[PDB]
Amino acid sequence: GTSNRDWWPNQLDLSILHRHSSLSDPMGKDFNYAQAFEKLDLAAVKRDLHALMTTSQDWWPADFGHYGGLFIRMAWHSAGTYRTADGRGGAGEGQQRFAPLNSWPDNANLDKARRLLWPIKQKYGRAISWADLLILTGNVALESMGFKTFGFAGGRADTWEPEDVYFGSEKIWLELSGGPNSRYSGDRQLENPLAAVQMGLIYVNPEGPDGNPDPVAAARDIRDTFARMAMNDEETVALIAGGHTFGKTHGAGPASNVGAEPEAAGIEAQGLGWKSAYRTGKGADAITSGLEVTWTTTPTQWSHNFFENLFGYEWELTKSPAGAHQWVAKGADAVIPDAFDPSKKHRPTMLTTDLSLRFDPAYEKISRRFHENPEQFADAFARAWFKLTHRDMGPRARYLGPEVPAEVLLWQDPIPAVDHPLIDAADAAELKAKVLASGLTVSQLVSTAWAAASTFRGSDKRGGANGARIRLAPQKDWEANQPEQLAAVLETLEAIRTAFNGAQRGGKQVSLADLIVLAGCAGVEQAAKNAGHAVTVPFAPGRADASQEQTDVESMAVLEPVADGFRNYLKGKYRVPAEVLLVDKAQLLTLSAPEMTVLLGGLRVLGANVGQSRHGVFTAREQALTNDFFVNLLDMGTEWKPTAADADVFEGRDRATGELKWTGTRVDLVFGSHSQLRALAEVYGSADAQEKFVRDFVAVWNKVMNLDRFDLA
Amino acid sequence: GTSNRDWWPNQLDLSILHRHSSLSDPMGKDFNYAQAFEKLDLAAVKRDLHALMTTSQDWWPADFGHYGGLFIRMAWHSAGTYRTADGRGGAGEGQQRFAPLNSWPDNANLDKARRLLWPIKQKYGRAISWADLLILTGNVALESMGFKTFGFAGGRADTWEPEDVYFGSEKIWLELSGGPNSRYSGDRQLENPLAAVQMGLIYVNPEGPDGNPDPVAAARDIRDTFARMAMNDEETVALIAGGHTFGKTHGAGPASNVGAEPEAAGIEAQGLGWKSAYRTGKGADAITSGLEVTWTTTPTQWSHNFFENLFGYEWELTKSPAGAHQWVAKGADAVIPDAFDPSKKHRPTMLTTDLSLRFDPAYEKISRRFHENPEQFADAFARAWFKLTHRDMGPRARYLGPEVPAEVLLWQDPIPAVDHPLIDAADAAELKAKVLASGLTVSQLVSTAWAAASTFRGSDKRGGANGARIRLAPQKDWEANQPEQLAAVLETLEAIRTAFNGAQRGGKQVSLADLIVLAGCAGVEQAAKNAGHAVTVPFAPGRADASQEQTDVESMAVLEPVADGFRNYLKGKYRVPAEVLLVDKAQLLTLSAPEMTVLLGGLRVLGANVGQSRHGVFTAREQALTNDFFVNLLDMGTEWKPTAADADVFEGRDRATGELKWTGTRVDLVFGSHSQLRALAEVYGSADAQEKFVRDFVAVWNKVMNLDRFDLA
Ligand code: HEM
Ligand code: HEM
Ligand SMILES: NNC(=O)c1ccncc1
Ligand SMILES: NNC(=O)c1ccncc1
Ligand SMILES: [Cl-]
Ligand SMILES: [Cl-]
Ligand code: NA
Ligand code: NA
Repeated sequence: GTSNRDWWPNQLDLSILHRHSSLSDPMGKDFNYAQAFEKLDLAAVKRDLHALMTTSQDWWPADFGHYGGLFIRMAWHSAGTYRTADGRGGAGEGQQRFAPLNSWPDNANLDKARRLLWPIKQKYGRAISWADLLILTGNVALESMGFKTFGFAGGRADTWEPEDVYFGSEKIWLELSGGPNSRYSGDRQLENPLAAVQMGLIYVNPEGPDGNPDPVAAARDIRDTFARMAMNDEETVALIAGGHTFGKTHGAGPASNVGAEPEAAGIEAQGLGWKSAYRTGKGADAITSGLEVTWTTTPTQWSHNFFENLFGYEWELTKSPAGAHQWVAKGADAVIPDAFDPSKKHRPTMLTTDLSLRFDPAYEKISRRFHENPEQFADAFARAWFKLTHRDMGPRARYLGPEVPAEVLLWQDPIPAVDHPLIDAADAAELKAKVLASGLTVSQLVSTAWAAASTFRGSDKRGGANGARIRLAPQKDWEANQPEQLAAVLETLEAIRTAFNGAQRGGKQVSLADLIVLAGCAGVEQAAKNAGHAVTVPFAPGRADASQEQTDVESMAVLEPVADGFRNYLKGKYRVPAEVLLVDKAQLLTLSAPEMTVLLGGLRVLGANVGQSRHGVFTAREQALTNDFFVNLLDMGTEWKPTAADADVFEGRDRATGELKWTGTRVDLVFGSHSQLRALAEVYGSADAQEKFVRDFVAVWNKVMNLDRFDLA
Repeated sequence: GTSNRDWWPNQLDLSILHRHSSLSDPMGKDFNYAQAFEKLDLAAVKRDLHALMTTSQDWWPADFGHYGGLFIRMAWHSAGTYRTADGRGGAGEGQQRFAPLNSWPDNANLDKARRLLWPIKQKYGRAISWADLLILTGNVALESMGFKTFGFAGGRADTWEPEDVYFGSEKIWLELSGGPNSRYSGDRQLENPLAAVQMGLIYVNPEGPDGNPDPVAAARDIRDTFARMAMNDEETVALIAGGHTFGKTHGAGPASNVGAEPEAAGIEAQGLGWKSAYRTGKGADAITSGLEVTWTTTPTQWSHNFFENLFGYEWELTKSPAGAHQWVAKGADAVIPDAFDPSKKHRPTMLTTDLSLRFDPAYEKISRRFHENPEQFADAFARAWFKLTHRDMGPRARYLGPEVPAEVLLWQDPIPAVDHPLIDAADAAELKAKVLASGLTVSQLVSTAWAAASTFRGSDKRGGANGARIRLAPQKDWEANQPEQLAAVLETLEAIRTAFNGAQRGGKQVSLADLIVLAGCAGVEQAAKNAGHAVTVPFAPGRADASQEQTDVESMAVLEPVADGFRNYLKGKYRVPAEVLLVDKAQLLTLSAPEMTVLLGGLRVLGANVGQSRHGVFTAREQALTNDFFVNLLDMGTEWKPTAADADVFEGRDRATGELKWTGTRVDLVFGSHSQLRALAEVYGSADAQEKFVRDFVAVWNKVMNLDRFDLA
């Protein structure tokens, strides 16, 4: 059956904005996962999970009698899809149970691990999500095997369909670099936003870069990919050595014995895959990665044996029974237990990427420290594991249940608690009047609040106006934020703030974070008034101001907008067309297509463009909130053509006279081109739509202003 | 960007069940189109449209100074995608303005026609849909040129995204038959559910079958395709001759002058396409089909000159300036006006498919009658035009506005007016008790009501339990309806009805259509009781009983279920997997994936399977409403394998012992295989879900029972 995607493969795809509708969700519209989880007996779940660890099922027998290693890998993979570039991936949506992740080569036999968990899921039902359960199971596996974890938070609501996530353009699983859809260019530069070296891997190739078993070169790919997943050198060494303290790999026979991945398997396989024709196809005979490495002398107990082995032997390159490159310890005795046969033992073995931890000079120093100081290793691993598994959960207000760590961590972008009375409706009116009397313009107020609030992305729930981090490094210096204009607005607002706070009694004060947002609302109210509409914009106080020292400048760098179609901004020239980047941004902001449409048309006429560009400013009454953008965009009296100078900029000329009327960008004109977008523009460009436009614009403005307000949830 | 669709191109696609979410709709949740339309000044819209007919725009100059012909083609194409096999296509959702239809070859330059309508759309806004406006514009064109139409109904609400519609498997536009994805097999048998001869055509090729200019052969394709669009010979001749009384075709130069269709054009084209490099690219120079035919001496006035020409000349095969086969009148005077030059005239011309109306024997007799009696021609065309343009609108209760024809037409599947008091809640409870006391079983009651209600399809809003047509030919003898069991149930219900109606005073009575639905509700309530749960199933009275004489038996044939996964029924062996046919049925029933999942699991345990098959009956308490289907489906203690006898039937055996527990079909086991469906099954198979299951089942049951109840809208 030929589809629109087949006919017009490069056309813009809006269906990513209409994922996660109430249609696909089996839970009622009023279902609140947090409330369900708060009533969960978490301690009872943990007991059940502890019992599961050593209750082997014959259809996938437990290595060494203990599933712990398998479940730690499961949880690590759930979390390890995360990318700092867009915040997409991670454990926070339980997407491991959907395509494509349920069927990635690197997730082979984690279908078994998830199926082991079904009885527990079934028992507790809606009170624990799959997303929470995968991580909790990893925690309990660690605990069972003698490692005390740093904490756990619930609150990852299940999702009910696959995410639309760009994982790369290769058409072959595991394709090596330099092919027709290569994710590498230049001096092994990995394309943004990707964080894995090959399609279907979590981070790197365990044999080495493109399969070449050079631990030094592997270490470069590790560093790069783990950095792109928010981990530094210390964290990376702690995690890899920590993980590989447990369990084993599986490569008992050739990989050609392994059949279809879950999404390709027969209906009778009931959601499982990689069925193996090698011997019993499981347990002693299992084939997962194709490697056959067991790292420690006690694979089901926390130990200090990973680094004893790493440093205590010299390593010889060898092959697994499936033909994969791996390393074996020169001259060693057979001291590593077999997973199934008590009369067999093995020599110590390592992956190429384990050897990275010794033969990369920077990792070597960390590895030695952790070798000599195992309590530092233990602490670093506990902290990194918590971080890995909670990275995408958002503000601490979202963390549920009785094991949430009290320690506030820098990577959480923390926001101070509010310790004083908030401003009320009268105070808000008074502050808005002051803001409008200062001389700040509609354009300045709307631009500044948009800049502050629109850093939020729902993928990892980072960013937003809470914290007033727009006044700090690096946000205050971002080109899109118009640093010089921004400094002047913040100075005026700081003065208004100081004078209001000065005049209060009791504890009462207003944060700059709130006043930024409030002042934007005032700008919108004023724009509406300029257009003859009497409008109040909703405002919710309670934001607090974070310090510079509470704001990791390096980690904040990934939130910088290099494309923001809502401000007609593009920082450079990219391969992806700007209207694809607009829809991507709308998705991160949680906007539907109608919300995207209304927001953009409003912001254009309010003066939110970077540099006060005229592109898409299709009105003769700028800073008045009207539907002019739509009425003028859709006017057939104007003809559009790309410019000689720049084929990404378009001139709109009167059809009859040739006179230039407007200019616009791809982002502006797509609303008059794309057949679904133009249908939405038509609604808002109709003669009956002025009040609808205004009211819908106010609603989406407010929604953006509140995106990070999990304190009000 | 590689997607799930690319990795697993044969997996089941559920997103068709989640179109038309509130997310993609720009209108508020309370928007009621009917209410907006009922306040439209229709007469003022018509005056505006009348003026538009003769107000030429220089970007697409009007042929002969009148756009009427263009708009009649536009409306005919809006309606002419319709297929009786599934009720998909037609004008009723305004889908011409979205992909792929906005860009089909046969819809070339109707982008111009829709753009001409923007000013009027913009003026009246939400009070007239695009879907209504396309048809109304066709009507006003006809009216303006002297043709009295039969009527017009409003009520087609706009839609906001493209439908998912199978239009064929060819990967090349207009591909001639016999390709690798040929829609023809055997002796030119067109595959169901298609109703056109080539990909991107409305019905047939105007040059002749696969381009071969033989009017006799062409007539075979005309008859076939028009029959698949619900039109008999008389209707077909009336429509084609009627339409081709007006306007002209466009083929002024070679077709290689024509550029990209709208979905492939540059952003600057602002939603238009087929930009032509031939001379001015428009007006006298236009290229649309590549044919250059003008049928009558008065293309802007209703006449009987199509038939005067068709019969009054002999016809010679010739070529247009674009190279297309067409016909010219031998030895004729130049009597046909030119569209732009008043000093030029032309000989009469015809399409191959116009000559079909003379050289097919059966068409010839109709065409002669219409030639000799143009008043019969006018009436037949008006009736056929109404039918064409309203075929997919559903029950007459949906028809809005002041021009709805009073005459009731057989093709409308009419339902008699109710002229008496309805039963109340006490009466309903009394009837449910009587039904349960008769000895009719849960299985019988549920199966009968399902059979009655589940003929509804939202594609053309035909079918449903209103009418009690299940008691008439042909429904009463459809194999899926279990004719012998059905007859016994209907007899018992008719006796209950007669006794209830006999005992009433004051005109109150219950229709059999209502009692069938009510009896099913009693079944579901009793099943719940059997499971230990007291529930009330909602029930709305007001259905009426249609007669055999009010039921077109041939037209009812397309509503026969040949696949109904909800009753585990497949009438034969098909190329399309049964789970794909399930999802197709769910879509026609307007179900989401969760609704589909709940409905199916309940029906299996209530005994709704045709022939009392045990397939998928995963319970030991049949005729109790429980979630046993899900709990048992998802039990990892059961292993599934296809049978030796039949690869589409599966045995579930205990994993440990090999004991046979269950059997199932692909439709049953897909819920344990497909990763999105299994996630939904999990929810309903959890230990906290019995009350949720019952409540959601009751809700979707009620929704199905009410699908055709536009009398309650
Ligand atoms: C350079 C990064 C890494 C590479 C290349 C890597 C590679 C692998 C491979 C190939 C396997 C064998 C899969 C199989 O055949 O069953 C494995 C197993 C495992 N990895 Fe890693 N890993 C990495 C990082 C991590 C991290 C960060 C953790 C956890 C903190 C972790 C924990 C595990 C565990 C527990 C197992 C054993 C699974 C079992 O016992 O069944 N790994 N790893
Ligand atoms: C066998 C069925 C039919 C065939 C093959 C057919 C074919 C065509 C073609 C090839 C054109 C020229 C397109 C262009 O170059 O602009 C055309 C024009 C037209 N057709 Fe048909 N047609 C059919 C049925 C109908 C029906 C059922 C109607 C209306 C009741 C209709 C009304 C028209 C009108 C009004 C035009 C003139 C468009 C203009 O003036 O711009 N046709 N037809
Ligand atoms: N790919 N997933 C996202 O981009 C996303 C998910 C949830 N809220 C916002 C964005
Ligand atoms: N293609 N679209 C349909 O089949 C349909 C549309 C609306 N309700 C039910 C079915
Ligand atoms: Cl994601
Ligand atoms: Cl459709
Ligand atoms: Na994420
Ligand atoms: Na339809």
